[PDB]
Order: sequence, then C-alpha cells, then structure tokens
Amino acid sequence: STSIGKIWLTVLFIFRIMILVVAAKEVWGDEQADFVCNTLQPGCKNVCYDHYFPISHIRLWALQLIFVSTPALLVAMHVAWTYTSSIFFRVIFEAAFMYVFYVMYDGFSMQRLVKCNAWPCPNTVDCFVSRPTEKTVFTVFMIAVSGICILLNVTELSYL
Amino acid sequence: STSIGKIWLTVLFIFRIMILVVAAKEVWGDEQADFVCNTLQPGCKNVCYDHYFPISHIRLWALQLIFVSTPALLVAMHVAWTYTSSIFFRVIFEAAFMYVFYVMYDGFSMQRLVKCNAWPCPNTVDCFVSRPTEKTVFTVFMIAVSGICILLNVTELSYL
Amino acid sequence: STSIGKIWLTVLFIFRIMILVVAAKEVWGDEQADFVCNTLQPGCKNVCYDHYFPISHIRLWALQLIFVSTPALLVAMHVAWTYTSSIFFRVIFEAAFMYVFYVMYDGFSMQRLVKCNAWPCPNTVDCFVSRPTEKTVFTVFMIAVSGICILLNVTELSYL
Amino acid sequence: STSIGKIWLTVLFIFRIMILVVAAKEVWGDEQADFVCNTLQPGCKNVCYDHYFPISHIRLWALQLIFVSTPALLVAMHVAWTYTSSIFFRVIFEAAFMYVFYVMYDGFSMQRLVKCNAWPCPNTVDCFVSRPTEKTVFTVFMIAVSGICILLNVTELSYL
Amino acid sequence: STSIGKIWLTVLFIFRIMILVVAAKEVWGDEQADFVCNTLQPGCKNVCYDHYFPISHIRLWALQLIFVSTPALLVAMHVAWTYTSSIFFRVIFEAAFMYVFYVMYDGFSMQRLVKCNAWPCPNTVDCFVSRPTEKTVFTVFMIAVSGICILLNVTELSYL
Amino acid sequence: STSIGKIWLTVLFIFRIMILVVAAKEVWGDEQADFVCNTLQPGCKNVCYDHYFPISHIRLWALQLIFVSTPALLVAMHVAWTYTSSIFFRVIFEAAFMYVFYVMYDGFSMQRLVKCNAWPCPNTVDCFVSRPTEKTVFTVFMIAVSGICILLNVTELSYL
Amino acid sequence: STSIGKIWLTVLFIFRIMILVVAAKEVWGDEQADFVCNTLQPGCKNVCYDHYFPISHIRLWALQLIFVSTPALLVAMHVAWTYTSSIFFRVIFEAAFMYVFYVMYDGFSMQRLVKCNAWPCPNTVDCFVSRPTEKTVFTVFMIAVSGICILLNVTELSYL
Amino acid sequence: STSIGKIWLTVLFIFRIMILVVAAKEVWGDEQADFVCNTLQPGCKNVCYDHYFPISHIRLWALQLIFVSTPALLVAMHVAWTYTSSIFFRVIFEAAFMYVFYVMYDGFSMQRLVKCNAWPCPNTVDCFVSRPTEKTVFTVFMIAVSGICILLNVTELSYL
Amino acid sequence: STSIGKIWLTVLFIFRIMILVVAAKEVWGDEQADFVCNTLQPGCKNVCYDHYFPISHIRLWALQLIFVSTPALLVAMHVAWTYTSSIFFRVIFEAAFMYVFYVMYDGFSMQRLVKCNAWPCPNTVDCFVSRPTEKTVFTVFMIAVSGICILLNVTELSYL
Amino acid sequence: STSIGKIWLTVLFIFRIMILVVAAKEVWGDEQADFVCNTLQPGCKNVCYDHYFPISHIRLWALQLIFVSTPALLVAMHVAWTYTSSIFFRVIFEAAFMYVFYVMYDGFSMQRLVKCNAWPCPNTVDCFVSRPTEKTVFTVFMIAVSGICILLNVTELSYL
Amino acid sequence: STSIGKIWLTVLFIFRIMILVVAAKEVWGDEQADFVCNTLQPGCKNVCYDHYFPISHIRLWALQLIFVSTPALLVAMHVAWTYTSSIFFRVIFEAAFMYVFYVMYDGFSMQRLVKCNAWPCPNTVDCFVSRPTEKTVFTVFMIAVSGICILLNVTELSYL
Amino acid sequence: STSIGKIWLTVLFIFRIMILVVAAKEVWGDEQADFVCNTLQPGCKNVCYDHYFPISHIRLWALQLIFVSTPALLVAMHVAWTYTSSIFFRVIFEAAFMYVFYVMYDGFSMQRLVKCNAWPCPNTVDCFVSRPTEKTVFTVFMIAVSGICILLNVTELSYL
Repeated sequence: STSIGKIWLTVLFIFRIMILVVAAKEVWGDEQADFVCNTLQPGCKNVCYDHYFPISHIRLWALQLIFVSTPALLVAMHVAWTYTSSIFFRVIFEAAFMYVFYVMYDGFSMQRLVKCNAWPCPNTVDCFVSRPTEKTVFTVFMIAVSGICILLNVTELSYL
Repeated sequence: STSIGKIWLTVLFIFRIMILVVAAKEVWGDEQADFVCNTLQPGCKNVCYDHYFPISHIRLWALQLIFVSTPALLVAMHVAWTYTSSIFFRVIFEAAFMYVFYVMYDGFSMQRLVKCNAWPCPNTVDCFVSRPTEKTVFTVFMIAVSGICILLNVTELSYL
Repeated sequence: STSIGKIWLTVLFIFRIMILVVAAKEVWGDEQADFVCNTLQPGCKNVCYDHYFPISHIRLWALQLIFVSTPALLVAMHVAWTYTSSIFFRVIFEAAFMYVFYVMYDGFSMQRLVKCNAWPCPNTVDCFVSRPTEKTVFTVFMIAVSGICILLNVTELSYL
Repeated sequence: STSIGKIWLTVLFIFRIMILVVAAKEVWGDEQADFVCNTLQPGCKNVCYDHYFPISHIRLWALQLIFVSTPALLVAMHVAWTYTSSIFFRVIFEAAFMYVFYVMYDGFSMQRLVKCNAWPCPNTVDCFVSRPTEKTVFTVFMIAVSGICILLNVTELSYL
Repeated sequence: STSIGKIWLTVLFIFRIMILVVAAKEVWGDEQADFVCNTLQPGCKNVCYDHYFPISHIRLWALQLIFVSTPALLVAMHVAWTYTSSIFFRVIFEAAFMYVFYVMYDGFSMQRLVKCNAWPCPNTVDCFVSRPTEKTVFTVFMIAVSGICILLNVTELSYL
Repeated sequence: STSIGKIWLTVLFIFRIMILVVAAKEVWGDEQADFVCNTLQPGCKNVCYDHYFPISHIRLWALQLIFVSTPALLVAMHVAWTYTSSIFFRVIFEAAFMYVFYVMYDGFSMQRLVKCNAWPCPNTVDCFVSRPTEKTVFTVFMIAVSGICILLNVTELSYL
Repeated sequence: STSIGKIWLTVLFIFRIMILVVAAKEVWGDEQADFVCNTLQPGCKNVCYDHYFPISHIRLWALQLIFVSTPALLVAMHVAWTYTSSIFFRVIFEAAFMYVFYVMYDGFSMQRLVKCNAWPCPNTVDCFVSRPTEKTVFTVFMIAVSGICILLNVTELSYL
Repeated sequence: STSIGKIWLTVLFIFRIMILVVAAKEVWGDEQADFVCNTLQPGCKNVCYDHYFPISHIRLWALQLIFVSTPALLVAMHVAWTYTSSIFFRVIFEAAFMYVFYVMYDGFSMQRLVKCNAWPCPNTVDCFVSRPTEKTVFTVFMIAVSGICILLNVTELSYL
Repeated sequence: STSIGKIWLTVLFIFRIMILVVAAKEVWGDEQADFVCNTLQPGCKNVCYDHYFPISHIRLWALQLIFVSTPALLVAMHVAWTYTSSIFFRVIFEAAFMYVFYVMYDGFSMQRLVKCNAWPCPNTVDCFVSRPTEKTVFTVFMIAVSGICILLNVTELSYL
Repeated sequence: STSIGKIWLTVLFIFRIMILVVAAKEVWGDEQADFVCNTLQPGCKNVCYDHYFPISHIRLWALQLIFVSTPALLVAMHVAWTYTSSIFFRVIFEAAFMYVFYVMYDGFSMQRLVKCNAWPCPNTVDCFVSRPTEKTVFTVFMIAVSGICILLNVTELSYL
Repeated sequence: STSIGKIWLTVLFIFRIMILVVAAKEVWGDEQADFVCNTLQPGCKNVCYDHYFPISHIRLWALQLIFVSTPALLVAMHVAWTYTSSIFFRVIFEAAFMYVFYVMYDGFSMQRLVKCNAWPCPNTVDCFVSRPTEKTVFTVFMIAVSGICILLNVTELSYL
Repeated sequence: STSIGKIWLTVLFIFRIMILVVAAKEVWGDEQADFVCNTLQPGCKNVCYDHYFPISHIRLWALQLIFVSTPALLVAMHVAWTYTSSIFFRVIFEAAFMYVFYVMYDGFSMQRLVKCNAWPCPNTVDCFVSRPTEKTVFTVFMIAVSGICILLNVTELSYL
C-alpha cells in the first residue's frame, strides 16, 4: 500500500525539466551582459561576477536533474534487494545540491546590489545584477519541488 | 449531454501553446536591451526593470500552462468520483494566474512610460519600454481564452 | 461535382506556412534595431515604432493561420449539416485579418520614411525603416493567397 | 526510353535545398549590419540598401523552390494527359526567377562598391557591401542548377 | 546755462566701454559651443545659429560705440556753427543701433528655447541657447544708457 | 578730525579690484563646462544653470565696483555742499548689490548639489556644480569689505 | 576479398559530418566581427576580408560533403558495370576540393596577421584575424580524412 | 564474472554528452567577447587569446567523445579476438586527450588573469578572462569521468 | 583747397583697425572647428576647407592694412614731387586686395553650404560653415570703407 | 645699524610676484581637467576636488601677497611710532597664511593619489591628480621665502 | 651717396615683425590638433608630426629676427671700421635661415598630404595637415623680404 | 682692459628671455594633453608624466633667469670689493641649473618613446610624447648660451 510516490516522482521529474527548459536559456541567457559595475576599471566586471557567481542556479539544477535521473536509467538496465541502494543515492545527491545553495548563495534571496573588493578592482565597488527577484522566484519552485521529491523518497524508503 | 467542452479545452490548450511559442522568444526576447532610462546613472535600468517587471507575462503564462496541464497528465495515470478534484484544481490555478496580473500589472494596458524612484537612482526618472501596445494585444488573447477555459470548466463541473 | 477546392486549401495552407517560416524570423527579426530616427532624444525610437507598428504583418498573419486552422481541427474531432458553420467562420476570420491591414497600415505599400510627433519626441521627426519594399512584396503574396482562399471558400459554400 | 531526368530532378531538388540551408541563414544573416556607407547621415544606409537590395538572392531562391515544388505536390494528389501542364508550369516559373535576377542585379557579379543618390542622402555616396565575391559564387551554383533543371525539363517535355 | 551733459556723455562713454570690456569676451565668448540642438543632423547647429544670431548684441554695441565715438574725434581735429552737424549725426546713429535690435531680436527678452526649420535641418527642431537671462540683463543697461545719451543729446541740441 | 576713511576707501577699492582680477577669469572661467547634470536629456544643463545662475557673483561684483567708482570720477570733474549727494549714492548702490545676493543666492553658502524641475527636463534632476566652497570663500571677502566700505561711508557721512 | 573500405567510408562520412556540425556554426560563426584592421577607414574591413576570405573552409567542406554524398544517393536509386563511374566521380571531386585549398589558402597554416592594399584602403594595412591556430587544427583533420577517403577509394577502384 | 563496466561506460557516455550539450554552447559561447585586455592596441586581444587559448576545453572534449565513440560503432559493424584491439585503442585515445590538457593548460585551474608579450602587443599586458572558476568546475567532472572510463576499461581489458 | 581727405584717411585707418581687432580674433577664431562635413572620411574637412578657404578675409584685410600703412611711414621718413608716387602705390595695392576677393570668394555673400569633390574625399560632399551671414556683414564694412579710401585718394591725387 | 632688511623685503616681494606670475596661470591652469577619478559616476570628480582642494596654493599665495602688500601702501600714505603697528600686522598675516597650509594640506607634499568617500560617490574611490611633485617644488620656494620675510621682519622689529 | 637701405631695413624689420605677430599665434596656433592621420594607432600622430615638423616656419623666423636684430643692438652700444663686421654677420645669419628651409622643407610648397613609416606606426600611413596653402603664402612673403634684406645688405656692404 | 663681457651678458640676458617668451607658452603649452599612453588604465598618464617630467625645461630655465637676474638687481641697490661675491653667486647658480638637467633628463636628447612601470599602471607601458625633437633643439640654445655666460663670467672674475 504505497508507490503513489513513483507517479509523483515522474510527474515532478517532467515538471522540473519543463520548468527548466522554458525559462532555461531565456532568463540567465543575458547573465553576463547585464552585470553593470559602477566603475571604469576593465575586467572588474568579470572578476566580481566570478566571485559572486561561480555557477548559476540553472547549471547546478541541471546536474541535479542528471544525478537524480541516473538511478532511473541505472536501475532500468540493472539485471538485463538491489533496488533501494539506488533510491538512497537519489536521496543524498538531491540533499547535496540543496545544501550547496544554502552555502554558496546567501540563502536564495539574491540582492539587487552587491559589493566587491577583489584585486584588479581598486577598492569596494558596487556591481548591480539583472532580475534578482525573478530568478529567486524560480528558485522557490525548484527548491520546493526538491524538498517534495526528498520527502516522498524518504517516506517510501521507509518500507522494511 | 455535455463534454463538448473537453474538445474546446484541448483546442484552446493547443491554441495557447501555439500562440505562445510563435511570439514567445520573439517578442520579449529583447525585453532587457530596450528599456531605456533617461539618465546616465549606472544600474538604474536594472533596478527599475526589476521594480516594474518582476516577471514577464510570458513566464507566468508558461507556468499557468503547466499547472493547468498537470491535471491532464495527473488524471491520465490516476488508476494504472476521483475525477473532478482535478477539475476544480484546474479552475483555481487558472483563476489564480488571472488574479495575479490584475494585481501586479496596472490592469493589462502597459504604459509607454513609467517612473521610478528607487535607491541607486537619484530621484524620479523616466524609463521607457518597448512595444507596450503589442504585448498588451497578446495579453487580450491569453486572458480572453483563460476566461473561456474557466467558464466552460465551471459549466461542466456543474454535473451533480 | 466540386471539392477540388479542398485540395487547393490544403495546398495554400502549407504554402502560407512555408512562405511564412522561411522569411519568418529572417526578415522582421531585425525590425527593432533598424528603425533609425534622426534625433538624439532617447526613447523616441520606441515611441514612434509603437505608433506606426502596433503589430507586425507576420504576427497577424500567424494568428490568421491559427483561426483559419481551427475549423480544420475543430471539424476533425467534431463527432468522435454541422459542417459549414465551420466553413463560414473560416470565411469571416480571413476577411477580418484582411480588413485590419487595410485599416492599420496605409494600404500595404510601406513608406521608406514616416513622421512622428508623439510626446517624449519634441516635434515632427523623421524615422526611417528597414526593407519596406521587401516586406511589402511578401504582403502581396499573403494577401493574394488570402483572397484566393476566401474566393474558393465562397464558391464551395454555395452548394445548397 | 527516358525518365532518367525524374531522378536528376529529385537529386537537384534535394541539392538546391541542402545548398541553401547550409549557407542560408549563415551568409546573408549579417546582410544588414555590414552595409557601411561613408557618411554620417542617418538612414542613408537603409535607403541605399533598399534601392540596391529590394530582395536578397536567398529569398527569391526560396520562392523559386516553392513554386517549383508545387507541381510535385500538386500532381501527387491530382486524382485521389493532365500531367504535363504541371511540367510546363514548372518550366515557366523557373525561367521567371532566372530572368528576374538578370534584371534586378547587374548580371550576378556583385560589386564591392556601389553608389547611391537617393533623397535623405545628400548626393552621390559610397556604400560598401559584405562578401560580394562569396555570395556570387553561390549564385553560380544556384543558377547553373536552375539551367540544368530547365534543360532536362525541356528535353523530357519533348515526348509527344 | 547747459553743458552738464558733456560730462554725462563722457561719463557714460567710459561707462559703456567698461561695461562692455568686462563682460565682453567673457559672456558671449562661449556663444558658439553652447548652442545645443536636439538632433543628430550635422550642421543644423550652425544654420540655426546663423538664422537667429546674424550678429551678437556685443558686436553691434561695439560699432555703436565707434560711430558715436567718431563725432568726438571728428570734431576734435575739425579746424586744426560746424559743431552740431556732428551732434545730430551722433543722434541718428545711436537711434539706428537702437531700432535695429527692436527689429532683429524679438524685443530684447531672449528665449531659453527657439525653433528652426531651415534646409539641411529636417523639420522644426528645438535649439537651446546659453544664458539668455544674463545677456538680456546686460542689454537692459546698454539700451537704457543709450536712451539717456540720446535724450540729453536731444535736450542740448535744443540751444538755438 | 576725520577722513582717515578716504584712505581706507582707496585702499579697499584697489583691494577689491586686485582680489577680483586675480581670481576673476581664473575661477568662474570654467563655470559652464563643469555643471554636470545626471541625465542624458539635451539642454537641461543650460536650463538649470540659467535657473540657478542668472548671473555670477563676479559680474555683479564688477558692476558694484563701477557704480561705486562712478561717484569718484563724477565728483572729480564736478566743477571744472554738492559733495555728499555723491557719497549717499555710493552708500545706496553698495547696499543694493549686497541685498541682491541675500535674495538671489540662498544666503552665500553655495550648495555642492541642487535640483531642477524646469520644462525640457523630465522631472526633478540632480545637477552638480564646481568649487562651491572656493567661490563662497571669495564671497566672504567681497561681502565683508563691502560692509566695511558701507560702515565707514556711514560714519563719515555723519559730519553735519 | 575487399570492401572493408565501404565501412571506413561510411565511418568517415559520419565522422566528417559530426566533426563539422559541432564546430560548424560554433567556430567561424564569429568570422566577420573579429576581423580587426588597424585603421579608421570605413569598409576596408569588408574589402580585405573579401580579398583573403572569398569562402571559408567550412563552406567548401560542406559542398565537398555534398558532391561526395551524391554518388551514394545517385547509385542507390540507379536501377529502381554502372557502379564505378560513380566511384571515379567521387575521387575527382574530393581531389578537386583538396587542390582548391592548396591554391586559395597559403597551404593551410593561417597567419595571425595579413596585409591588404585594396582600393578604398589607403595603402598597405594590417588586418588581424581570430583563432587562426584553431581552425588550422580542424583543417588538419578534414584534409587528413580527405586523403584517407581518396586513398581507399583509389585502392578499391583497383579491382579489374 | 564482469561486464558491469559495459553499463557504466554507456552510462558515462550519455553522461559526458548530456553534461556537454547543456553547458556546451552556453558557457564558452561568449569566450571571445569577454576577453578584455587593458590596452588600446588593436588585435592584441586576438593575439593573446590565440596564445593562451589555441583550443577550448569543449572542442577537445568533443573530439575525445568522437574517437572514444568510434570503437563502439567500429566494433558494431565489424563482422556484418578482434574485439579488444578496439578496447585498447579506446584506452590510448582517452589517455591522450587527458595528457594534452595537463600540457596545454597550466594543470586545469584557469587563472583570472594572464599576461601576454606577443608581437603586435607592445610589452607585457594584462588580459583578463571570463568565468575561469566555472569552466574549471566543469573540467573537474569531465576529467574525473575520463579517469573512471579509463580505470574500468583497464580492469576489464585484464581478462586473459 | 583740399586735404580734408587726409583727415578722413586717418579716421578710416583707425576705423578699419578698431573694426578689425574687436571682431578679429573673436569671429574667425573658431573658423576651423566649426566646419562640419557630412561624412566619416578623415581629413576631408581639412581638404575642403583648404579648397574653399585658402585664406580668410581677415588675413588679407590685415596685409591690406600693412601695405596701405607702408606709404604713411615710408613717406614720413622720406627726407630725414616725391610725395604722390607713394599715394599712387597706396591706390593700386588697395584696388588689388579689392579685386582678389571678387575673384577668390564668389562675390562676398558666403554660402551656408558648399560642396567638395577633392581626392581623399569620395565624391561630392556637403560641408557646412559657421556664421556666413555675420562675416559677410563685416565684409560689407571693410569693402565699403576700402572704396571710400580709394575714391578720396583718387580725387586728391587729381591736383596737377 | 639695520635696514638691510628693507632691501631684502622689496627683493623678495618682487621675487614672490615674478615666481608667481610665470608659473601662475601656467601650472594650475589645468587644475580641473586633469583630476581623473576611476569611476563612471557623474560629479564625483567635482565633489572630491572640492573636498581636497577647497583652494589652490596659488590663490592663498595671492591674498598673502596682498595683505602683506597692504602695510606698504598703507604706511606710504599714512601722514599725507605709527610705523611698526603696520610691521607687526605684516608679521601676523604672513604667519597666518603659513599656518593655514600646515592645516589644510597634509604638510606640503601632495600625494599622487587620494581617496574620497563623499555622498554622490558610492564608496571610497581613487582620484588622481596632475603634477603633484611640481607644485610641491614651487611650494618649497614660496614657503621658504615666507619664512625669510618673517624672520627678518622679526629681527628688525626688535629695535626698541 | 647711399644709406637709403638703412631706412628699408628698418621698414622691413618692422614689417617682418607686424607680418609675424598678426598671423603668429593665429595660424599655427592650431598646428597640433589638426594633424589627422588615417589610423587608429596611438601616438603615430605625434611621431609623424615630429618627423615632418621638427620646427615650424614661425619659430625659425622668430630666431632669424633675433639674430638679425642682434647686430642692431650690438652695434648700438658698441662704444659707450668696427661697424661692418656686424653687417657681414647680419648677412650670414639671414642666408643661414634661408638655406635651412630649402633643406628641411621640400622647397616651401607644403603638401596637403604626406606619408609616414616610423616605428610605432605599422607601415606607410597618410597623415593630412591643416592650411598648407595659407602658410605657404606667408612663407612667400617672409622669404621674399629676406632676399631683399640680403640683397640691399650686400649692395651697401660694397662701399670700400 | 675688459668688460666687453658686461655687454654680452646683457645681450644674452635679453636673448634668453626673448628666446623663452616666444616659444614659452607656445611649445610646452600642450605638454599635458599630448602625452598618450597605449593603455586604457585611468591615471597612468598622469603618473608616468610625473615620473618622467617632474618639471619642464622651461620652468627650470625660468628660475635660472631669476637667480641669475638677482645679482643684477641685488648689486644695483647695494649701497644706496662687495661686487664679485654677487658675480661668483651668479656663476654657481648657473652651473647648478646646468648640472640638474644632466641629471634629471637623460642628457638633453628627449626620447620619442619612454616606458613606465609605476603602481596604478599594470606593468611596463609605452607612453609617447609630443615634439621631443623640437624642445631638444631649444635646449641646445639655452644650454649653449648658459655655457657662454658661465665662461665669460669665469674669465672676467679672473681680474685680481
């Protein structure tokens, strides 16, 4: 009396991907040319972007979809329990990509402004960003659904 | 003696999507680089765009298509009434994405001009926009069809 | 002894679409960045473009293809006369999108130059356009074929 | 003892299209932003381009492919001689699109330079062009193959 | 019982000149490079300046000082009545340079803005000016003192 | 037992002039090209400068020197009391040019920043100024010495 | 005891194409906007590019793939020896597109710099290029594989 | 008791490709226009980019995927041991593309800054780069998985 | 009964010079930086200015003042008729500098616009000028007074 | 047995003035347009210049020359001890203008660089200066000679 | 029976100087900022100007006036023949400054265009000049008068 | 039997000054705005100019004229040997200003190019200069005459 979750996991799998692809190369596609810095110093743009955007939300999402898609195809051609090792792996990767945002970004809510004091740059500067609100709104979805996929995966891994 | 509506809902489903995709990455695709502001202040462009375009019409449409597409695929693989819970959900989401425009945007008719008085910006400014007429015209379609999908969904949910 | 027209309507349907897609995002794809205005005033470009291009020929074509494609798919899944209501609808929409050009544009022949006296703009100005000849040539095709689809639809609706 | 030509016509049909699509949106895709004019006058670029490029080679090719593709699909669903009317039509359209180049362009060899004396422009000017050699080379192919398709179509229309 | 005026005329002579030279090459010295026109059209600046500043107030003042200084030096070395012919000449020249302002300029009060519709320029434009208030204030002095020099010259020419 | 003041008046006369000429065309000589306004709107610079600098301190000083120099030369060639009418005139002009600053400028201390909401300008703007501190410091001298010249002129006009 | 080569020819056919498409519109896609010339003269860029890049390596490759693909599809529908005429044609075209590089380009190794002395250009100039190393590296592959396809085609045409 | 590896090799094959294509034309797609050099010298950008980016990581990856994909399709149509020659080839190519990075790039960790002293360039300069962190992170994946594919290929080639 | 003219000649001598010096380095002082040409071609400005302004009115005036001043100082220290040789020289030089304007300039009235077709310049161009009206007005004075000095010099040379 | 100093004071008076006037409007004459600030923020230049250059060395020198010249002319026309009051005044003013530099400037040695954190400016910035070495060298002279004039004035005021 | 020449030498002395000073800082005063070079290379302007204008005509004139003025003042205070040593010196210096033009400049007639191939500059370039005609015309005067001063100095040195 | 030198010293005194003033504010007057540096780094211009032009030749000349003029006026009012102390001072100052050039500048011959590696600047750069030849030529005069004034001063100080 379970495995409603298998549905919801396929549902939210296709969800995540549709949610991704539509806004995917549509939102952050301009996330280099809209990163003003109130200076004239060359390169400080690139430096500060590197400091405060090692990676975009969308890439880390992408890999999260992969490593969470891997147990599906891994377990598909697994013969021709040995079933829940996959499922536990699927938990821990998901939880990983969750934790890494809670580290790298200041807890999801992107700032309209940041500051930057790296090398080529003279001192503190004031580098703006595009659409911080927007992307944050998308994050709320991805992270919510992530928590759902976890929680159900947890519940249905709890079957002896 | 009903379920003509099922047709019209598939019809308008494919409609919405065709209507979307054609103008989709074709109209708002330039909705960052055509957002002049009559200043020289850096970043005020991005700030004001964020203030008056949290999200574009097209994204919120996109999600509206998803959450209204979800009861279709949800109910498809629902066994292998428990039929109209889906339908009611399909109502309330639709009505939601309707209401949220009537809030966030000043009632569909986008202005050729706006003003903006946020922080980095000195005072009131005058930031223009591209093609406000055009997009508004597309909104009239999306919102009209939304109202249709609602109204029929309402009528055919009224079957005991 | 009729219904040669059904062929010609499918023929010209596929025609319109091929004619569209090839020049589609290929011709007007630059119809924002090639709209010079002999001033220095900011935004007057966008304003005047909005005044004299509410919508491009290509969008209105696109919708015309949709609402003329709708009776095909509407009538396809119409059971599982009640046949010519569709056909009459197909007439009136076509005629509509015809009339609306004869209004909005100064009778198809686009001008190399226009003038503009809207608000942000100081006075009369002189805003040029790209490739007015070209697009006009495409219009002659779309409008011609439109008239054909009408005329045949009229003739074959004249069967008691 | 004929109809080797039917092969060669399909061969060269697929040829023309492959030849087109590869260089299609790859060569003239920059044929607006590389049309320097040695002035400072606004708009004179657009004016002179309009005067000396009503339409590109690639569009007229495209339509030529259509109206030469039409007898194929026209004659396919022609029942469910009345065969060579199509073929003659296929001749005359081909010959048309040939003649129109020999008019509109100064006999295929595009000039590195042209001159222009239209209205907004003060006097004679000197507007350059991109890659005139290149496109001309492609023309030699399209026009050659056009002549082949004609010549064979002529020979095999000569069967009583 | 007269010829207090001779004093006042020398007084106001030295006055005019001091008033001139101090603001002379100090005020209108920038009266070419501060004549913005809200266009991008070349030369329209020079054209419109020529149309609405044939000559500056300061030049016409300068000549007025000369032709009013000439009777002084003319009459000085006049022997080695034949005295009031000079004086009458001194009246009429003064009155001349007065009248010519009341013609050429719109009655002293210079406008912050003007318009211009000459040849090279497309249409009406909006060309600003520097410091219209300021120069007008100086005019009030020059014109006032001019009227004084006249009025006294008139009174003391009224001696039989 | 007086007329020490005659000395001090010549002293401060030569003073004012030396003080003037040294900083004269040396300080405000750049008081047009250093009047930034944080916009892109043409002309708003000139408009706002006109609104908040009808005349510079230095011009009004200059005239004040003239009209206070006039009683010296007026009274010099006054014969070939009738002495203190001049002196009283010298008071009232001085006091005039004092009062007019206390009106036109916001009480001597020039602001680093001002605002401006005139016509061509969209809204409130933020136009900076050069060296407000500096010029203010010079004003303290001119105004101080003005008060001295008054006060002594008052005391020595108080001789029956 | 042969026709291992048929495999290798299909292998290298798919190879060439994969090798092409990946770097295809990815490498030379910027081969107009990265063609600096150390001047200010207009158009000299386009002129010199035309002189030293009539056609890119990638186009001539593309056609080489076509005319070498033609004997495959030509010989496929050749009935419903007369087999090796195709094969010899396949040799000579391949060898042609080889020879034409050895002419038009200075023997594959593209120079970081070139010079140019055409008409609009004043004299010798110094026009740089993007990524000459890179593209050359790709050429080594295409040309190598070309030589392989030849050599095997030669060997297996040597079967009586 | 082996050939679990065949799975993992298909798994990581599809992995590499998904990992590639998503970030493929998405990350280095701007790896020409974001290569600032703190000079004004023309071309020095292109020169230095050529010196320190002969080829991008992504191209060499691409070819590595090809030459490692070739034994799959080579061995597929190999009949209609002679099995492990392919496998050994698959080892050595992989190891090659590994070694070549350890040469050409300074051991994976890309520098935010580099220097450059080539010809057109005057002296040492300071040319920045975009997103060095990011791409390096992707390298860690590609190189890791490369090592895995090697190591398993090694282990399963060790079967007598 | 003559030699009123000697006065008028000194009068107009001092006149010419005062008239000169005031407007001298005040009017044509900007007669290089206000010589727009509606192109982008380098140098064409200088070329066309050279073609249509070999020398300014003011220089040729200057020399005319010299060579007409020379007989004054020549004849002053001429001993320690032999008087009218000087006077005749003074005629012919004056008449010379008159004639040379009637040649070099198109009869005094300077054009707001000219054209130019010299070498570096591509074709006919349209080079504007500053203040053509103004300078022409000054010419009317210089040329008038020149004619006066001639005419009187003629009359008083007519004394046996 | 004294009043060698009277000589040295006239000597150094003429000295100071010659030293001034030569470098006077020759050195700091560009001390507005050479005050770079490594930003793009408008006005921050003017603000920071105001903060770190209230007044230039040259102005304060100028006034110091005046108020030290005043006892000369004051004492000249002092009758038609009452001699050393002047001299003491001459001490204290000199010492004043000395002290005020030791306050306002960081002890004469001007820095090549400064920083600035005023209002319109975002944060700390880095505003350079022209020729700090040079002007400092001139200061060493002015300040040295100032100390001399003091010291001698002190010694010769020490005469009972 | 000689020493008419002494007059002519004073005459032409004052001549040269008047001729100089009027056009002096009036003609070549812009002979740095009007020295276009059709490149973008920095500094090549300065280099080429240095190569083809070591010194201007006006400086060498100036020194020529000095060293030819020196025998006047040298011989004035020469006591409190020993007269013609001066005169011969006056010859040879004059002849020197003549010869040096005939060397350094290509025989007086300045070219509208020159070329330049110095170091920082890539190759031959095309650097224009301002007003070559004009200055040449002035040279004709200076050189003519130089020849006169020589010739008379020669004749009057021929007195035993 | 001496004191010919007194003449030559006055001669060369007036010489130096004439030589100075003519080229004085005429040559180095542009010696800030013509100091290109082949970078984009802000301020590096000012830094490098400061490093390689602490002071111009003309200033140090100026002071040299002063301190060599001081013994003239010092010795003039020296009473109302004690004569040669002045003369020796006049030697040593002259020799000083000579030595200081031989230090600060690389032995008179200014380089067309220099290099610079100061702080704000990234590395070695290449900063050009204006008219190095020219100024060097003037130096040859000033330094020559300096040596003359020394040598004669030495000889005539050698009188017991």
